[PDB]
Parts: sequence; structure tokens; C-alpha cells
Amino acid sequence: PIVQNQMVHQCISPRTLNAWVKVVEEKAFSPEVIPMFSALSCGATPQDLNTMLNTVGGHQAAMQMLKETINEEAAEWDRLHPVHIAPGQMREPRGSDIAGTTSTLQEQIGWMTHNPPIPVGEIYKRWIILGLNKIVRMYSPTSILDIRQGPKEPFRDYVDRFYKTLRAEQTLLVQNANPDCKTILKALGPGATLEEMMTACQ
Amino acid sequence: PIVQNQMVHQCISPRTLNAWVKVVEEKAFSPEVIPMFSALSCGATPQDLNTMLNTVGGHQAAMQMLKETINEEAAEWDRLHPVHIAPGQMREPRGSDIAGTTSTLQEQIGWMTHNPPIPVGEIYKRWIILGLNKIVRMYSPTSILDIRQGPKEPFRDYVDRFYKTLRAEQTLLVQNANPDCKTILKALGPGATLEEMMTACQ
Amino acid sequence: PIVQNQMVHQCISPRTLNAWVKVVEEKAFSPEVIPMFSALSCGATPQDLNTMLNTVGGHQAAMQMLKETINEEAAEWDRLHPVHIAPGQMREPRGSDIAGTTSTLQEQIGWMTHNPPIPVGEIYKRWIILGLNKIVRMYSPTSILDIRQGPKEPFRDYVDRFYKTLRAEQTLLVQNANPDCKTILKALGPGATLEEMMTACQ
Amino acid sequence: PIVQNQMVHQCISPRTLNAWVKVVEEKAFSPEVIPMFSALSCGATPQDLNTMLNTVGGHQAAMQMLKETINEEAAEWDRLHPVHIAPGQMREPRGSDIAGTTSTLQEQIGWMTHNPPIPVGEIYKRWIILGLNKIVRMYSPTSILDIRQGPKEPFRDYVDRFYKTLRAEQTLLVQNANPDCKTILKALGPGATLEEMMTACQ
Amino acid sequence: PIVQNQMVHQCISPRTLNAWVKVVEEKAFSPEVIPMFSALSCGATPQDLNTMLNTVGGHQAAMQMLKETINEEAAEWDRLHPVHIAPGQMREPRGSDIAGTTSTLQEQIGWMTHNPPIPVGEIYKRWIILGLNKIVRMYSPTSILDIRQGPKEPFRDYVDRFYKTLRAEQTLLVQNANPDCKTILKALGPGATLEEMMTACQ
Amino acid sequence: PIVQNQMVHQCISPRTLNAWVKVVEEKAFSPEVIPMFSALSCGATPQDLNTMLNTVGGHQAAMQMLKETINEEAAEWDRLHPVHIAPGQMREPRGSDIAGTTSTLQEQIGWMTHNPPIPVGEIYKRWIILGLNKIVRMYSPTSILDIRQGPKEPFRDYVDRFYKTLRAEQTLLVQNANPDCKTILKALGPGATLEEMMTACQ
Ligand SMILES: Nc1ncnc2c1ncn2[C@H]1C[C@H](O)[C@@H](COP(=O)(O)OP(=O)(O)OP(=O)(O)O)O1
Repeated sequence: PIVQNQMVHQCISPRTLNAWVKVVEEKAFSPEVIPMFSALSCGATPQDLNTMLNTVGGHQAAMQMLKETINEEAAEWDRLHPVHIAPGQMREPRGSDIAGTTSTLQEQIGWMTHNPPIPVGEIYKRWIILGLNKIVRMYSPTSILDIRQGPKEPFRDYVDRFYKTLRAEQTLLVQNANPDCKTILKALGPGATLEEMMTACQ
Repeated sequence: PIVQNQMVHQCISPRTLNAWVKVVEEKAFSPEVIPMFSALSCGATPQDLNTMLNTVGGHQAAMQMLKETINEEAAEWDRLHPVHIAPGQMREPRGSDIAGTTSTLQEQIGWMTHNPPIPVGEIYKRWIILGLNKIVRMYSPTSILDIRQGPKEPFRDYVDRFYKTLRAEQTLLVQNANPDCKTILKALGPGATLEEMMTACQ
Repeated sequence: PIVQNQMVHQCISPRTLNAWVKVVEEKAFSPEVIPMFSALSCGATPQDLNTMLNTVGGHQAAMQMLKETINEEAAEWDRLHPVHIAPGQMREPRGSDIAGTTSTLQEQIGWMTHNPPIPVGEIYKRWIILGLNKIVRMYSPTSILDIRQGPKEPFRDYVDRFYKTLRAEQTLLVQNANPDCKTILKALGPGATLEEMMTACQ
Repeated sequence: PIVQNQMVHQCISPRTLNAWVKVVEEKAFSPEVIPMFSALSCGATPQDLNTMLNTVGGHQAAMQMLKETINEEAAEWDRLHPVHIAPGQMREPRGSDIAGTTSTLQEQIGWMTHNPPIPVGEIYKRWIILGLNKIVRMYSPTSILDIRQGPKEPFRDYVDRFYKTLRAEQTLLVQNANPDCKTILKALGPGATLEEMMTACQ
Repeated sequence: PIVQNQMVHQCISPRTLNAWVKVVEEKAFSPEVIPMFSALSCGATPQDLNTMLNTVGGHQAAMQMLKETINEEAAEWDRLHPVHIAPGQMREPRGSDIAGTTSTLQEQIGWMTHNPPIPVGEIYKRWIILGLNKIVRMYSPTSILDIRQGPKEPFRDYVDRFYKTLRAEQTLLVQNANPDCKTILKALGPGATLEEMMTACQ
Repeated sequence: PIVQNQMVHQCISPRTLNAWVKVVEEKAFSPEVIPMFSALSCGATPQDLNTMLNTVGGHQAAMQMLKETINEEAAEWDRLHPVHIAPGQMREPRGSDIAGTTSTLQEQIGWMTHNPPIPVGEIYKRWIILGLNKIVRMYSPTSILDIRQGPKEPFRDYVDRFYKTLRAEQTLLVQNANPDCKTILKALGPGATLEEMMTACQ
């Protein structure tokens, strides 16, 4: 990554490398993996971002879909930012330079520490997160329409499943509740908070 | 977080990220989780606070209730602190800026390191802890009225359950004691310390 | 804590937070927990000391007894050190300020880094350790009078139990020994060291 | 490694040493091991690279093949860069000096921190990765021709196996699909993205 | 401990605290525990040394014997170095000051960082190691006279037991060997190295 | 160890101490332990090297053989470098000073940080590694002559055993192969690389 000592390059740590590998192994593409990726890739160069992605052993269907999203975003960058070099001067980054495939670590450091900075690490992380959100959505197992409260299921456990599913996918909470809780929630009226609904069906 | 090197931004560590995720997995919303959250979020930016909250996989009913509390506190901030920009100058933070949803990391750093400082991280942590305390209270399984000493239960074990329940929820200690210990505690008289009561029923 | 970089504030580490939580989980209030608490709270502010105490999930009977001891010591501080402010000047700490309940982190830093320093962290740790020693003594399961050597118990194992019990509670070593070892220890005479007694009954 | 404090030598950490040993033990020569090697050897001297390779206990067939690749690349370096010393001056590195077998740590530091730098660590890592890719390819168990979707296998699981195999080895995705999914994928037409194909056979 | 930043005090780390506690739990008073103690207490103040000793939960017979040795060495220090204060000046350390029982942390820092330094940490560690060696010797289970090679025991395994026992306790190697190996070792003659003896009976 | 802050002494870390102890416990004297020792002892003083060796609990036959090698190398040093002191000046190191038995830590620091430096840590590590290689060779269980490919053993698994044994001990690869693979390898002709031989018998 690039961090303050002045902004300088540091090697990606074994702790960071191990943390990302283990979260993907344990959680796959559950929605909470994306905030973890963003946090573990704080200050990351494009090289560091590729390192994190390439160290993942499984899920190569997802990793191939991520490449497609990256190539789509890279092509859109080139359309908006065409490139035209002067000896010892900074070249303009194309899409593949931002993605780390045609740029060196020194060029990436040169862009990220410039004044004003050309934040190639943050631009590329945005493309990666965009691709990761699409993977989270596709690998979401259930529709919100099929999350309904069981006859003896606690309302809290049902609401956990409801908003877990909604997070992966992205009135109905009351409609999908069981007969006993639904009748209570209808009686509360409009403008009921989640807290009040959960207290009522407790 | 923001820490002294002069006050500068540092990346949230894998250790901090992992610690928060594991305590929530192991303890859910037991009352002791809130002091752990506050300690792990020492010097945290609003971005860091969102990172910690968003990395939690389960408990999405609770996380949705937390958003409602955050929105309520954000709306109250806007009522008390209305916003009105001058090129290259610091804008006034609204509720959603304090919550990290409409503010950038650089703006958050700008507020937190200003002289005098506008501590958006500490203001937002206060809102989060307020919301977390409400969740702790709702998820408390038992009323203090139902914590009574068993016939053969040690007084120490009963007092542990009593103040555990009282912590989650928030004369009666003697009333809820068993016949044998109650008679001893009545004989001690007024002004008895917990130490003296526990020694007496040992 | 407060440490040398000049004396500056540092965030309590996840390692320290985790270490204290796990020792209490594994050892409860065995006497060796108190030296571990003191070491883990090296340079601790009153806020840090409260953090460590409040992160403990179980043992709320003990934690309530600790509050009583803290309030007793705080009341004794106020009797000896009554408080009387001048703009931008340091106020005098009362008992509740030393205990971290009515003081801010900045005030605690202000006292601890003053010249001369008002060491509120060390004063409060003294009160906490005083309260923790009382808890260790009450939770000690056995009297030293009931620690006697078994017919086939090795003398070393008996001496381990003897001084383990004595540590928790706080001639008799010979009296509580078994017939065979007692006869040997009587024959050694006065002024026998523990080493010599243990070698004799080996 | 060599890192910024000015560029200075640091000892390879126990964490780095342990991380490399464990990944090889757990993953053998799965393709994702090579990006992990490159990341863990960030800033590595030739001595550090040899340390990492020599600490591997098993897989001595692979380690011997790696030596052959290293010797081939070293011989090609000597053909392109023949060596010709002046007291207290920097000598030109031959292939075996880049590989760390005939050079000292001080000479390696001298080359890597020169202005302009002769990056012997990065040149040698390139040779090692070249040799490691050949080992990954040989130890790949299955041809892409033999990765075909099962009658009841989910398309996602089949695509995972397909691109896992393709990564180790390096129209057909549709041909190797099962009758039901193949018919759907043919109906999509040309220019179908992986996302669209995976959604169609879901 | 006291370390270079100029020599300054640092808090004993949770890693050091945990390491010492676990080695004592796992190894008891096997001889290799003493070099581990010395290494973990590198730069330690008398307070740090007491912390390490006091954090040990079991083995209170041994810890009491250690106190006796410490008191003996402290009494011998007072005989050789009698003490006689001038405002704001450094007092002379007595035995109990070196042992950390009657000295403060600031006085210990004052002695250890003086020019010339009065190394109270190293003097006390010497006394502790002296006491720990006596405990290792007493808790050694077997005499070297009873370490004899079995009929089918490999010579290497026998030599391991022989020098393990000799280390705990502190021609005979040949005498205690089995008939077959003894005859071979007699035939080698005088001046045989351990390597040669072990190769011969392999 | 001695490291750059200027070259200064640092305490050996608990991580380094633990790493060396565990590798010896897990791997004994497999050849890969020697590169791990060298890496973990980077910048080590003679005191640090003794610490690492003395913290090993088992294998006292091997540790005694290591002392013999150390004494042999120390005696050879004294023959080549005889010693002859001037107040406040650096004395010449004898063999036992390099081995850390008759030298203090300050003298070791004095030699290692001199200009020009007398690298007593690196000289002693060389002697230790020499002794460790002899132990690896003696504890090697099998001769390379007895490593032959099984009737149904994969060639890769056989080559792994072959070069594993060769590493511990230090045309035949083809001779020791099974009838089917041997016939294939003979047909390849002279100048066949290991890669080509392994591909042929796959
Ligand atoms: N082979 C394995 N099987 C099961 N669990 C494992 C394995 N390897 C590692 N783990 C898990 C269990 C342990 O709790 C944890 C070990 O990491 P740990 O030593 O606690 O980190 P650490 O505290 O040394 O890191 P730091 O360097 O930050 O102190 O990882």
C-alpha cells in the first residue's frame, strides 16, 4: 500500500494477505465480504488489489466475471480519457494501467503520490467493488418473496433472514409475517418503526 | 483511525477488523460488547465506524434498527445545526456527513484534525452506542423479576445471574433469594454491603 | 494508555483487550489474575481501566463488589482532597474523576502528563487492585486448615496446594503433613528451609 | 528484504517465513500459490528468496526442477551480460550472483540500493516465478477437455471447475456443458457474457 | 523493560506476558525453561521480573523456594553493600530494592539508566536464575545412574535420555549402554567423540 | 539481535523464540530446519544464538554433538588467531568469546558494531550450521541406494522421496525407477532434463 511515514510505498503485510484469503474461504460472497475487502485494501496500489484477487484459490467463475466487469469499466475509462512521451515525465493512465496489467509499480506510485494525485488505486477498487456486488447478487440463494415467518419461528429470527436476504439481493415485512404476528402488526397502524414492530411480536 | 505520529490518518488494522467480527460472532449483543466496540473504535473516523458495522454478517434485524436510531440522531443534528461554498474551505457537517454516508474520508479527516476540531467520529460513535444499547435491552432474554435463587443454587451464582440480567435490562436481591438465605439477609439489617450479604449466605 | 513517543496518548490495543478478557475467562479470580491485570494496564488512563473492567462478560457479582470498593475509596479521596473555574486551567480531580465516571479523556491526559503529574491512572488502579484482592479472598474455596497431605500424596503436590491456598486466603506445614513425612520433618529440627523440608520428604 | 526507513536492509520476519511454509503445506502448487509467493517476497534480496525456497520441506522434485530453470535463466543472463576489480567498487553481477549462490548479502544490498539500481532481487524473482509456473502446469491433474458438466451439477460449480483447470493448465464452456444447459446457451446467441450465461443456466 | 528508542522504559508486552505463562504451563521446570525466562526478561526491570514470576498460577512450592533464594541473595547483598537523603538525588539500592519489593519503578529506572548504570534488573535476574536452577535440580525425576540403554532401544534415544537427565541433574555413557553397543564402544578405544560412538552403535 | 534503527542491539522477540522452538518440535533435524535457523537468527549475537540452542528441550544427544563441533571450530580459531589490556579498549575475541561462553553481551556488541566490524555472530552461526549439517546427515534414516520406485508408485512421488533423501544425505534416478518408467527414460537418451523425465513417466 501507500501510507504516511510523506506518502511512501509499503509491502502488503502477511496479516492482510492471510485475512483476505481466510474471509473468502469462510464467507464466500456473502455481502459483508465487500466492506472487509475495501478495509483490507486501504491505501492499496493496483498491484496490491491484483495480489488480493489473485491469491484467492477457489471461485474462478466469480473471478472470471470480475475480469469482465473490470474490462468493461476499463473500456469506459478509455472512451472518456484518451491517451496521447516526454523523457522523465508522467504518462497518462489508460484503463489497463489502472487495472495494473500494463503499468509498473513505480508508475502506480508515481500517479498515486503526484500533486495533484491521480488515485489509480481508488479508481480500480471502485471497479472491483462494482464487480463484487454483481457476484454477491447472483450468488444470493433466495428471493425476498420467499422469506416468510414460520408458525413457531421467533419474529427476530424471521427479521434477521428478511434483511439478510434483502442485503444480498439489493409493507412486505408485515405481509410475509405469520398470521399471529401479522394481526398484531396491522393493529399498530402506519409509521411503525422496526423496534416497535419487533417489540410488539416479541 | 486518526492517531498521533501531529494527528494523521492510519488504515484500520486487520487485528481490529478481526477482533470486532469475532466478538459479535461469539457474544452477539451481550452488554460487554458495547465497551469492546468503543475501545476497538478508538480514534475511528465515520468511515471506520461504518466499516466495523458493515463487516458484521449476521444480526441484520439489529443492524436495521441501528440505522433507524442513526437516522433519528442525524435528523436531530440537522434541526440544531442547519447548513448554509467558498473555494478550498471546510463545509459544515450535516447528520449524514457525520454518519459517513454523504461525506468523504478527506472531509472527515478535515473536520477531525481542525483547530478547533469538529469531532465527527466521536459524535457518530455516540449515536451508534445509543442504538447498540437499545438492541442490548430488547435482546435481553429475562426480566429481573424472574431471577430468583434456586433451593440448592449457591448465592454467588444467583447474584451473578441477578446483576448480569440487570446490566442487560438497564431490596429485590433479598426478596428474590431463597428462604434460607433470605432469613440470614433480613437478620443483617439495613446498610448491608454486597460483600457482607455474600459472606453471610456463603 | 499514556506512553513515550514526550508522553502521549495511545489507543488500547486489541491484543491487550483480548488478553484481559481471556485470562478472566480462563482463570476467573485466581490470585495470579491480579498481577496480570496490573501488567496489562501499564500506563492506563482511568478510561482504559474502565474499558478493561467493563469488557468482562461474566462475574457481575464481583464487578458490583468492585464498584462498592471503588466508591468507598473515592469517598475517602474526597474527604482528604476537597475541590473548590479559571478559563483554560486544570481543575482538581475528585474521586469520581479518578474513577473515570465524571472526567473526560482529555482531562485524564491533562492530569497524567502535568508537571508535576497527578497520576489518576495509578491512583485508580490501586483502588481496583484493592477491590480485586477482596474478591480473590472471598472466592478462595478452602481454608489453609483443611489443606492436609494425603497418605500417598507426594509432599511436593501437597506443598503446591498449601501455598496456592495461602496465596488466595492472604509450623502449620509440618502439622498438616502426613504421619510419615511429619516424623521426618520433626527430626530436621528448627530453622529448616522449605528446600530442606522438601528434599527430606522426597 | 530492502525497505524504506532511505532504503535499508531488514531481517525477513518470522510471520513471512511461517506464512510461506504454511501456504506450500496447505496448497502445494495450486496456481494461487504464485501470487502469494510474489507478495510475501516483496522487497526480497536473492538471499531472502533462497531462504523462502530452502525452508520448504517437501516437494523436492519440484525444487530440483526449479533449480534447472534458475540455471537456464542464469546461463542466458551470462550470454547477454558478460563480466570483466577496482578496489572498493561495485562488481557486475553474473547469473549465479543474481541467484544468490556466489554473491554475499552486502553485494546484493550494494546492487539493489545503487543509483541507478541493479535490481537483482526482482530479476531473480522473475526466474523463480517462471520456474514455479512450469511446476504448476505439470502438477495440474486434469485437461480442460475432461472438465464437463454433470447431469445434476449446478452450472456455477461446473464453471468453477472449468476456470480452475484453465488457470492451472495456462466455445468450449458451452460444448462441455450438459444437454439442458447447452440448449439454453445456444439460444442466447453470440456475444454472451459469462454473467448472462450463468444467469441463463441458473 | 528498558530499551533504546536513548534508554527509555516500555510496558511489558502481552506477547511476552503470555509466552512466559504458557511455557511454564507446558514445560513446568524442565531445564530449557530457564534460557526462555532469561530471553523473555531481556531488559527487564525488577518490577517486570516480579510481574513474570507473580503471573504464574501453579507451582507455589517452587515460587516459595524462589523467595527463600531471593531473600538469601538479598541478605548477602546488604552485607557487602551497606546503605547510609540528599534532596533530588539517587539513593543506594539495598537487597529488597533490587528484588523490587521496597523500590518504585522510577527508582529502578533511575538506577538502570544512570551513568554509570547500577543494573538492578540484571542483578535480580541472576538471583532468580540461581533459584530457578535449584528448582530444576530438585524436580529432576531420575538419577543419571538409572539411565541405562534398553535391549531394543536405539542408541540415539538412549543418549537423548542420558543428556536430558544430565542437564536436569547438573565413561558412564558406555557403562550404562546395553551389552551389544557396549562391546562396540569398548572396541573404539580412548578419545572417541560422541559422533563416532553414535555412528558405531547405529 | 543487532539491527539498524545506526546499528543498535534489540531484544530477541517472543515470536522468534517461539518460531525456533516449534520448528524443532515439528521437524526435528529435517534438512529444511537449517535455513529456518539461519533466517530466524538474522543479525543474532552469540548470546542470541546460545539462547535459541538452549531453549530446545529435546534432542540433547544432538545438542551435545553440536557442542563438540563448536569446541573443534573454537580450537581452530585459537590456532589461527592467538590473543595477547589497554584501559577502555576492545580485546581480541578467542573461540570461546565467539561462542558466547566467556564474552559478555557488551563485548559482543562492541565487536559486531566496530569499524571495521569483527562479526562474531556470523562466525559463530557458521560453526553452528556446520554442526547442524552433521546432525542432519547422521539422523537421515535411509540411503539413496534404497530409494527405488514402487510398481504402482507415481514417478513424481518417487522423485520427491529420491531428492528428499539426497538432501538429507548430502543416472541413479533412472536405475532406481521401476521397469515401465525405466524403459521410457532409457528411450529419451542423454541430456534429458528432470522436467522431460517427469513428463515422460507421467
Ligand atoms: N492448522 C490450523 N488449524 C486450525 N486453526 C488454525 C491453524 N492454523 C492457524 N489457525 C488459527 C487458530 C489460531 O487461533 C490462529 C493462530 O494465530 P495467532 O498465533 O493467534 O496470531 P498471532 O497473535 O500470533 O498474530 P500476531 O502476530 O498479530 O500476534 O489461527
